[PDB]
Amino acid sequence: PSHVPFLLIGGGTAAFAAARSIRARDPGARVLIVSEDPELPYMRPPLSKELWFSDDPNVTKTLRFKQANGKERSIYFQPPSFYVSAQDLPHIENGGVAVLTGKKVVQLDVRDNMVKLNDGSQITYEKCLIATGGTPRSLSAIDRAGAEVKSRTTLFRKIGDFRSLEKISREVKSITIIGGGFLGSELACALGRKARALGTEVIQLFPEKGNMGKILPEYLSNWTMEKVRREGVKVMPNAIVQSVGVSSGKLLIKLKDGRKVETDHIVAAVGLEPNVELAKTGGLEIDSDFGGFRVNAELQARSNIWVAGDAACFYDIKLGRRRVEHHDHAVVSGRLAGENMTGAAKPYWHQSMFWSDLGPDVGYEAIGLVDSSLPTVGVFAKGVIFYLRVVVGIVLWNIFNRMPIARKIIKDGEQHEDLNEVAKLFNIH
Amino acid sequence: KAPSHVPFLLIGGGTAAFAAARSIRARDPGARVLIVSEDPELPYMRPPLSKELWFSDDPNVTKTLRFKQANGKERSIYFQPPSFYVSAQDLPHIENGGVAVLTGKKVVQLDVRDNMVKLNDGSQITYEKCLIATGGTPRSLSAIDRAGAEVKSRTTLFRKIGDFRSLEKISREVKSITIIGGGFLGSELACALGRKARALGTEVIQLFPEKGNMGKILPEYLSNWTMEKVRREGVKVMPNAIVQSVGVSSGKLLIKLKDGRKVETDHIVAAVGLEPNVELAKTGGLEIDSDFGGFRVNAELQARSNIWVAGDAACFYDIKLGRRRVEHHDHAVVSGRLAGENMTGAAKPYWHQSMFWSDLGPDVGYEAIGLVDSSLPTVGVFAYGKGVIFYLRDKVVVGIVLWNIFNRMPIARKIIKDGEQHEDLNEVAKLFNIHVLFQ
Ligand SMILES: Cc1cc2nc3c(=O)[nH]c(=O)nc-3n(C[C@H](O)[C@H](O)[C@H](O)COP(=O)(O)OP(=O)(O)OC[C@H]3O[C@@H](n4cnc5c(N)ncnc54)[C@H](O)[C@@H]3O)c2cc1C
Ligand SMILES: Cc1cc2nc3c(=O)[nH]c(=O)nc-3n(C[C@H](O)[C@H](O)[C@H](O)COP(=O)(O)OP(=O)(O)OC[C@H]3O[C@@H](n4cnc5c(N)ncnc54)[C@H](O)[C@@H]3O)c2cc1C
Ligand SMILES: Nc1ccnc2ccccc12
Ligand SMILES: Nc1ccnc2ccccc12
Repeated sequence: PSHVPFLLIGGGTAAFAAARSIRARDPGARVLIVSEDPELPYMRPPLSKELWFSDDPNVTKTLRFKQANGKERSIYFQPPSFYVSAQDLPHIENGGVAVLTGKKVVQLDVRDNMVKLNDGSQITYEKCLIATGGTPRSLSAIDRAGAEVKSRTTLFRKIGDFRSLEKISREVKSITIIGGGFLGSELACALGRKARALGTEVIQLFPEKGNMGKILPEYLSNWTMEKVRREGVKVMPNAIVQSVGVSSGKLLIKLKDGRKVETDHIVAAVGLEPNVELAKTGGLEIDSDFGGFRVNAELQARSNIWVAGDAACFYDIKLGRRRVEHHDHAVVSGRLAGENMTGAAKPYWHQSMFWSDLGPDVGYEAIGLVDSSLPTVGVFAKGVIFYLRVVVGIVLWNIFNRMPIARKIIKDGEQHEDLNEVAKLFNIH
Repeated sequence: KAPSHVPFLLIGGGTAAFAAARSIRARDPGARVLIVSEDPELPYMRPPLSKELWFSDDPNVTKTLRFKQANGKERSIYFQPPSFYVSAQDLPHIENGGVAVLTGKKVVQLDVRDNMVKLNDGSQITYEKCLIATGGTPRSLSAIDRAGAEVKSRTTLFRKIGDFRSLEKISREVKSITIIGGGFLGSELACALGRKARALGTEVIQLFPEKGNMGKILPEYLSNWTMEKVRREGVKVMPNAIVQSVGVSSGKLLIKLKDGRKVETDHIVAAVGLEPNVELAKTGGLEIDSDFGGFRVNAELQARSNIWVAGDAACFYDIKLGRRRVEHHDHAVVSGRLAGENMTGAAKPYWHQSMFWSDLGPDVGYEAIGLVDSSLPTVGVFAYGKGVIFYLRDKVVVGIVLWNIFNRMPIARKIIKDGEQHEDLNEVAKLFNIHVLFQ
């Protein structure tokens, strides 16, 4: 279309949450999502968890999974029928939400409230959301290596990466994951389960002393490393890749400490870069400290431009400036951006949580500023870890259905005299 | 006195606030604008307080607060006479609204959620659109803070009309005044007191830690040249001076410098920078900028949905020059005018760069625009009686200083805007009628 009232750039979690939010407050709204991916809006978390533990061998085609509640669900937020076509968006009665797949916004003219797509077409808007997310980072060693190495290295992010790596796990005998964070540790447990039935190998190396060394205290990270290892993974901590090359057709990873790792495929899970290409042409400020588009407490960048999701560096009136890369944050902030695009003028207030599952025996939820650099106070019986600066972050270890309590402790900002007494709020005695 | 609700609420009664009120009224005929000013004066301009009012031929200038401009026409220091304003009590009723000023009242609390403010007297005012134009407070030296009350009683922080009247009376009473600070304010007051001191035979000292006046603004060779011009105005300039302590010796102030020198004087004027007034950020939940200070606002000077910031207290995003905060008179006008337009739906970014100027006597006057910083690499082209100094970043001119060259600011504004990578800056100097120095 040549003009649309609401234009959401990017077709991910934040964009979909905004469309549902705009339509809820403006029942007649006409929302156009522009997505460079060929897929309709889908959620990522199942790509590294539930889709790898499915009993259906057609999961690669169906993209369905059983949730914690047991009910089966699709990875997509809505079926295609719930959307309208971009051709009909300006005419359909009571508007709707359209998605323009396979199209990338390459230029943003803030002055004329216009965008230019990769195919030359131009679209003007009245309100606009930037929800571009981010691109996976790559290691300098894989960049400085040959093309044979880059071709045998996976950057896990999209549905295509899940299908590509699932096929690889059924073809080669050894996969090495580089990265000890959420993505690396979850993929290790997933490939470990698959590797147990085939007798194959799954290696995970990272520079920290343990899994989630940057998130969890050392004692809990070390326990996590054992949980991952018991899933069939060969975990190699304190590993800094110096170089990577192909030797006799086999990948050879040379670590700075003299160790060498022979493997068939590499998976790089070493962080995320916010997609801020459009800041240049748009004259939009980016944040030098946290990266991403710099927006205020209401996720607003300019008069008619908001930013949500992984790419949004926002001002938390209580926690300070920050940028979050969590699924529930894209939902909360995407929903908030949609409301503010319809006049709500509301600041980011309801904190978003994140979670991770490392096998069937390890699952935790977290909220707020969770950083191993902050001083921690862990209370275990299952347990809870408090992060301090007043409680600013909480990690619930195998404790579920208690997130509102954690969200309330951080909100109230009390100076607790005994956190062991606070642990009773999570049923720890 | 103050109404319970006003459409437009401007916090602070200075240059940015007045420029916004005039801008709001020009774009929104009939608008109702309430300025809240803790000062007792109606909005007035500051530059004359350190310049034209000290060179006036009228001996009643201290009372009239009028001065002759460069064009020669006489005018008052106030932006408008009282007749231009309406009273806050009548602001909600007068036909086609107006602009009211609530003097002697300070906004002490800001509730962004409820679009409400609380004044120091407990009264509460709700608004639809709000401008924070609080400016800044002069800084004080730690040596003057650690000194006795006798020292604090004879040390002036120059900012308001009261400080001009207080220091003008002092210049006619004591024999030695010492200015601490080598920037614009210190150097302009030194030239002013120097003129007065020549007719009275008194003394004017100016000490600062830099090697010369405006050492942070001008290259070293031009700062040194300026220091000599200031000295020839009757000033005893002491560069490379770091105040260690201050005390009273035989009833006279005694300034002990870290390098062993001592200065005996009767009165001190501290011109050592400005602190943005960001008191209201706490209650308002408004972000302040850790690098440049002030309220952090975007290219449209906006902080939240219905709150803008302009003037000295506004750290904004310059789409061309990057994030910064400016403390210039013309910037308060430009940014105040820009905030006013955006408070009426304009949604316009800071684009037209503001200029600043300074006069150091009758034989030294310069204009400047953009990022003027002595730390940046400079390229000066002179004919130092006349010339232009270019400030560079990424092989591009980001700031210009016109030295005794006037009526050519639009040309400087265009060079910075176009962002060309000039091969020969001497050819660019011809655009300023100059027919070469690196620092
Ligand atoms: C495998 C995986 C597992 C995860 N598991 C969890 C989990 O268990 N718990 C958790 O809390 N979080 C998890 N996350 C993180 C969560 O998925 C992210 O926080 C979330 O996807 C962020 O949504 P977003 O809307 O900001 O961006 P995205 O989901 O990245 O969507 C952005 C979309 O915009 C498109 N785009 C970018 N630039 C342009 C442009 N110029 N024009 C058009 N389109 C453009 C991108 O292609 C992408 O399609 C996981 C992420 C991954 C990849
Ligand atoms: C003596 C002097 C000479 C100058 N000469 C020049 C010059 O030649 N060229 C140049 O470019 N610049 C010059 N400047 C700088 C220029 O004056 C400033 O940039 C300008 O005054 C800034 O305007 P402003 O509106 O941001 O703030 P201000 O003029 O400082 O106005 C702020 C007002 O708000 C009031 N206020 C603050 N907080 C509150 C509150 N909570 N509630 C109510 N009221 C409040 C303050 O009391 C003050 O009255 C000079 C400054 C001075 C002091
Ligand atoms: N489990 C997760 C939590 C937060 N961010 C993530 C990013 C990528 C993969 C997994 C996660
Ligand atoms: N001439 C000036 C320019 C900018 N700031 C100033 C502050 C005080 C005095 C004079 C000036």
